[PDB]
Amino acid sequence: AQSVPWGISRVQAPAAHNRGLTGSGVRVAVLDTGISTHPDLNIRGGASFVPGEPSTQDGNGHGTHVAGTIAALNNSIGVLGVAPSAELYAVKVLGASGSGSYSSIAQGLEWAGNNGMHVASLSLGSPSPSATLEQAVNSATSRGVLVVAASGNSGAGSISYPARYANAMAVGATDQNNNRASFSQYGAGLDIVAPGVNVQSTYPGSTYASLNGTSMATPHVAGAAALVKQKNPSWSNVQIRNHLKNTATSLGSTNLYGSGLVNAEAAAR
Ligand SMILES: [Ca+2]
Ligand SMILES: [Ca+2]
Repeated sequence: AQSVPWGISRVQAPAAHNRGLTGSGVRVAVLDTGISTHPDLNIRGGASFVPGEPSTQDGNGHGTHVAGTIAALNNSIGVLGVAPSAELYAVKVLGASGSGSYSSIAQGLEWAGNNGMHVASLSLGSPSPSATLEQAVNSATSRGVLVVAASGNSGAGSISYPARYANAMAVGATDQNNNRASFSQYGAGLDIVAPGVNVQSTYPGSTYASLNGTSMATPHVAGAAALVKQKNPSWSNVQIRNHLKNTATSLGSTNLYGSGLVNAEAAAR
């Protein structure tokens, strides 16, 4: 039996599924610790930018979990992604420890723009800016990539980098009560929020796990962007971004939630 994690229903993905919008033909790069082979995922390819870890398999668990929120297959097992037919690419920029350099991240962004990705999902935020990171976010954007980045988990009233850059769509996290998760960074530049607490998804070892963080919120938005792209193949990254913000569910404070809660079914109708 397939279960639908609460965040998946919270964003109204199933209603878009019923209308035929599944992410078909949309290319999504997961910039994270890698993605492990799993019965509920279909990995199309990828690259590793982590010295010493040449494989795109996941040695941490984070990248596999993020991937599942985006595109766990719609079938009789496991979970269900926002965009179950999306074309998933594993872009390993974080080593098994869960950390990486500004230069491996930057190389992963360049990779996405150079290989025609439509969406790039970045889970890690840094407290300090990086001219290298900023260049990479701009380059991917000009090559038509929608860069979706986590706001960060410090609980502070300002957002991490690269989420803070103008060309990155910054995503915070809500809890099951639609309130701001305690750790979710907010403030200037926050574009939207999605579920980030108690998120069940795919995990190495052909299993499932629940994790918390802004990196769990991010894939919900990347997945929603893939449904919009499928519905509107001629739209640009900027059109998609603006349409997601415009169809988001207002939660109140723009400081805490930006445009509000992503709504996959309102964005894709
Ligand atoms: Ca499944
Ligand atoms: Ca931003």
